[PDB]
Amino acid sequence: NTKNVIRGKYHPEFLQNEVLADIFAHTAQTLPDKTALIEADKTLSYGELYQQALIMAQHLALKGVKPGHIVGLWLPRGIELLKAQLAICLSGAAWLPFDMDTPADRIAVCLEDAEAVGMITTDEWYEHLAEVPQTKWTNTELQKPLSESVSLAKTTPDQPAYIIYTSGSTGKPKGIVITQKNICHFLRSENSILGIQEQDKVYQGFSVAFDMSFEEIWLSYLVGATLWIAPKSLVSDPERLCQTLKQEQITVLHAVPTLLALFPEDVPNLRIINLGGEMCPDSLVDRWALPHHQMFNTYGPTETTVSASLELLERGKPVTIGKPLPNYGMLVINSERELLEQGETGELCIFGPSVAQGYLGRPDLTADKFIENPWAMSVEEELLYRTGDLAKIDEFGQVHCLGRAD
Ligand SMILES: C[As](C)(=O)[O-]
Repeated sequence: NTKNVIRGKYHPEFLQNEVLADIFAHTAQTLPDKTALIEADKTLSYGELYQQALIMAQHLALKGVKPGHIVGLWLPRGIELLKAQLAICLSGAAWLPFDMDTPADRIAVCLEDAEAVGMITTDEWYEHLAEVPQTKWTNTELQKPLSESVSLAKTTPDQPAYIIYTSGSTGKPKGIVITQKNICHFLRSENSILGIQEQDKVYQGFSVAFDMSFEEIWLSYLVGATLWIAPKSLVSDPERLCQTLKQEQITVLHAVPTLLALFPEDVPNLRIINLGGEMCPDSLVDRWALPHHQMFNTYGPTETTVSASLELLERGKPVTIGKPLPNYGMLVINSERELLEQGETGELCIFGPSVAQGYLGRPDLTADKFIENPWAMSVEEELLYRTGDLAKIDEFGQVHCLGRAD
């Protein structure tokens, strides 16, 4: 028995023999006529989005894209960006998302490092990529009519689903490889607690280069909710966003605390508020943890798929990172990879089926940061990711972070 290893709830049913394409295809075939995406006054249904992304995927297959390949993604916020992401997904390949403000040289170095077979962009933005050697396709040319149907090879759970390169890093590139298994499990695990529903209308304001975009997009895809895609102009105007959320009857908001703290008024019809990025300050909890709001705080590194722990915020309750997500787990070690007794301070480590494959093409660093778990109780717990954060375990079984080890 041990009180120095904290586990999320035990839900083995969240580990299915599935890939992202299966989740989306299920939703699209089950709710073909429900609105999936909204961009300004433009709407697209799940069935329409599915068929268009399928045509794009068949075009990708004709150009040589196959399961396991990596395809870049660089488009403006809107419907075409999400459709291109889905097109890459349905072809069986993994996508490399680039923020809208990524410089071309950074795109080049990231595509080279990932050995990407190509990337998708727009006709307008195509001109800005003279220095990129890799093949570049436009969303327009991938949407032309096909003369005959192309069969798409299926990807498998062990294959990559996407690779995250830290947007805004000028240092040597470090690609984090997330597998289909990682992300499918994460989606089911976190939604078992958040509870995004088909009736929800979800704000989509994060760039696809950031983890929380998944919580906006794919959680929605999981249950068939509708996405309202914010334009670039809106993302920098908190008052205007606060009003837009009311006018459009948005019910789910994923955001970071600093953005929420800049809202002048309450947005009463927000069912769910998921705050990632940083721990929520007490004043903001007192301001927004109202009876008609379910206010959450998610913590977790990119290397363990989007999020690793989740806390329900409530007025008067001190803020913590909460407990691990279902089937996730956390423990604490010292400088020499030894399990610490409850109460002692050390490096926080995370395990579970959502621990990433590692860093792309950097096996030394991967082996230094992804280590064997001598205390695993199942095959899904055999890999610890070392967060680099100091932490200790409360006398109440709660993890408390204490800054960085450096
Ligand atoms: C190429 As290396 C030392 O980051 O595994």
